[PDB]
Amino acid sequence: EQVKLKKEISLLNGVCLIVGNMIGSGIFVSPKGVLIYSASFGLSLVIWAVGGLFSVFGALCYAELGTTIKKSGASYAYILEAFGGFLAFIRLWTSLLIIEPTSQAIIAITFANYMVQPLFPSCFAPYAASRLLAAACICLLTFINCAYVKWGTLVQDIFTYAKVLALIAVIVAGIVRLGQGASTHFENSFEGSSFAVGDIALALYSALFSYSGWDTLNYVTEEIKNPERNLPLSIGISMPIVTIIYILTNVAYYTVLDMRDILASDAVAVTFADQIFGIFNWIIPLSVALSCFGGLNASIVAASRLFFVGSREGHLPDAICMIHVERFTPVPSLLFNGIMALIYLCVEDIFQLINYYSFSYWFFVGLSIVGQLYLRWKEPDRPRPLKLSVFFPIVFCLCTIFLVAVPLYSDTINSLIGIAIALSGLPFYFLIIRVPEHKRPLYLRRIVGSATRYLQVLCMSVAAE
Ligand SMILES: CC(C)C[C@H](N)C(=O)O
Ligand code: NA
Repeated sequence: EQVKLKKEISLLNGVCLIVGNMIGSGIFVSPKGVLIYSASFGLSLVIWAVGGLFSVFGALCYAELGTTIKKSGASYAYILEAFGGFLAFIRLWTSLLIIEPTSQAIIAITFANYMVQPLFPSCFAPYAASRLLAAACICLLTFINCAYVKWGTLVQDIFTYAKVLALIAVIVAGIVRLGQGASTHFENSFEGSSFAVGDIALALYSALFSYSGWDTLNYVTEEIKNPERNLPLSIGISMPIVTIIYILTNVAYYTVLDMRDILASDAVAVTFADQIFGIFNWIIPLSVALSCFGGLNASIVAASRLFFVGSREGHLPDAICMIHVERFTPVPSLLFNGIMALIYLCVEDIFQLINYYSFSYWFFVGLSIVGQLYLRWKEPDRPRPLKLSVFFPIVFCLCTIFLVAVPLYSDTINSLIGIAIALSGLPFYFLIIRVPEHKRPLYLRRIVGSATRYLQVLCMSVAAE
């Protein structure tokens, strides 16, 4: 045949990618970010609905963008199309240095924690055991995605089914508790509600942070069986599912747990399970583990394809595209991503890094949408299969301006450190990537070419063609 990443993604695989990467484990463990800043059950539910609506706006923007540009790499390929080079290398680098390795490593550590949780419910799980299970999970998922692409989509589908079945168990338990008559929590809700622009803005911020997995399928979009039809349809099938699941899962939590017994909880779903299931309360930490497995597989697929496209341009070394000659899977990109994710596992406290890259993440999303608006102004008659109204790009541009202005006045020093990360990768751009390949150092090209030729047959990868 021809060495090239085949399509090998259906509509169901796309819905499962988006849903498994958007749900994750922040609805089982910490769904109390909206409830802290909105002191009511009713107001927190309304803010969940409003955040879901604004995330639907952003996801419609990204469906339009993905059918317009049609290149893998969610915001990298959309900053590279409207803007170029600069601001696309920075985002790619940001994702390479901090965003993707931290995200993955944290998902792996959470998987390990909630795998060993049923036998460590009160005490702390060991640090070495958590890190070794996280490393084993990252290695297994990187290998499964290095073997075949259909294996990666299959694992994603299985563990997304597991996610939604656990969340449907939670939702059904909550709705049954409501139906027996013991509501007593929505009896007089909207009572302690805090109505202040600060606390409502922070609740909206937490809600919009909860839905952060709709650009997933925009990373693997050269690998969809019919992108012009399976990107918008997959996104518009996955947004209602995740929104309704979030709202109904919070309804279940609020039905069973009172506020006290829900803000002092280290893992809400777990408490919910301990309080309603009795024994078989271990189903929920196991389900958080399976949820993190699915989310980590989605993260690995997305990051591997982002680095594939990064090196397909002049940004990363052109030994990262390098599709496998007989499996048609990006082996060097997946290996590089897994190595970078296993390096961050050695960091003891790895959530300060979340605090480092929050602002940069939402800045790059907003810059992708601004690039969409620019591509609507410049080059208007460029082929657009989905030409949505200019209302969704504008509304989510404002919403991401808000999501980026919150961390720039709340924790202004961590956002500056994230900016430092990006423009600290910048010195690789003005001396290696900006210079033509023929005048850059002869010996450095020699070394890189030899290393590439020695991880070529090793990865059994001949890149494109
Ligand atoms: C999309 C993910 C990176 C975030 C996800 N909503 C969570 O469970 O925390
Ligand atoms: Na996102």
